[PDB]
Amino acid sequence: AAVEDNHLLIKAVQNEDVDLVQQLLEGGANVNFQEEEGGWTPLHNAVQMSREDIVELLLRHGADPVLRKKNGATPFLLAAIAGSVKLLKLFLSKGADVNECDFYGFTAFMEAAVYGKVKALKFLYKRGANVNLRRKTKEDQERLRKGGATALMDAAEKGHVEVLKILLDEMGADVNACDNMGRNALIHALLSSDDSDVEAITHLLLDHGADVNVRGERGKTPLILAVEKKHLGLVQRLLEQEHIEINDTDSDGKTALLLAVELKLKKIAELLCKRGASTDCGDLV
Ligand SMILES: Nc1ncnc2c1ncn2[C@@H]1O[C@H](COP(=O)(O)O[C@@H]2[C@H](O)[C@@H](COP(=O)(O)O[C@@H]3[C@H](O)[C@@H](COP(=O)(O)O)O[C@H]3n3cnc4c(N)ncnc43)O[C@H]2n2cnc3c(N)ncnc32)[C@@H](O)[C@H]1O
Repeated sequence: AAVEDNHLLIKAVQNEDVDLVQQLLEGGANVNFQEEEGGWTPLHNAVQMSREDIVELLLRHGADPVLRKKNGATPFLLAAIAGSVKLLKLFLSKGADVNECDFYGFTAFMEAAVYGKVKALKFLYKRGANVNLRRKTKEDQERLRKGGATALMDAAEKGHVEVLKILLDEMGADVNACDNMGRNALIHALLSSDDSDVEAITHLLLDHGADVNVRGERGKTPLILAVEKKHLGLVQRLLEQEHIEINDTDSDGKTALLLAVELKLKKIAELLCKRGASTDCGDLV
């Protein structure tokens, strides 16, 4: 009976039924009940839905403002995902630390970057967020070379151009930080799954001196990734960089040129061939 009312409390929050939430709480429901799959509380749900009135109701009934769910996220971190400056401010007044993180290393600032929440990003910055923190994760994950990413890498990966610009021009983000795998923001940008913003992002990173001689998982370089995405403009800008190594091979033994030929990218292939050792570059495809 007690357990079903606790589940009803969570659903009432999710359905934004204030009167029912009040009734269940006054009836003795556990304001800090955690559901079994993810450890979510009433308060986590209220923050996720950006409902400041429900948040305040739960806090007045004794909700623990810093109680974490199973991934280690606090209400404060969920407020960053929601982009709610008012809730970020509230949890900072109740014991949150601006640089706190979940169990995979995500801070509020990183989450604002991931979710493109510019107002929250700016608020957090002015509250002392460390812009260049690298994700500290679980020992088992760190041993698999996971972890170490920054908010800039998240902005690059998710294609949030305005966030990226703010990070680089206003907040002192380090363009050439690398995660535990050796990937920088440039690699993460070229790995992204949305073809919408990759060109703009890559150009911005290169403007700020992003290092082109870096490797992702299976030996992939920025140049190889750009060839795989068939983007002539990006290959052109990458080749304008001074220290770029055109002859690097990925784990399959392929260079950018060999891949360009296989994908039948005539202009890219000729460009790459001309930069290399070969004398016969116009007739490859
Ligand atoms: N109201 C509710 N809303 C949502 N889910 C709910 C709700 N009520 C109950 N549930 C139940 O809870 C379960 C767990 O959901 P959770 O969000 O609490 O925990 C997720 C996962 O379990 C847990 C571990 O996931 P994973 O093993 O796939 O691990 C992901 C990745 O491999 C790892 C490291 O990332 P990286 O450093 O390599 O980039 O962190 C996770 N991750 C990726 N992006 C993240 C992000 N932006 N923020 C935080 N974590 C992120 O992380 C949460 N998570 C995953 N992707 C996320 C993302 N994009 N944004 C925010 N959180 C994310 C859910 O499965 C669900 O059944």
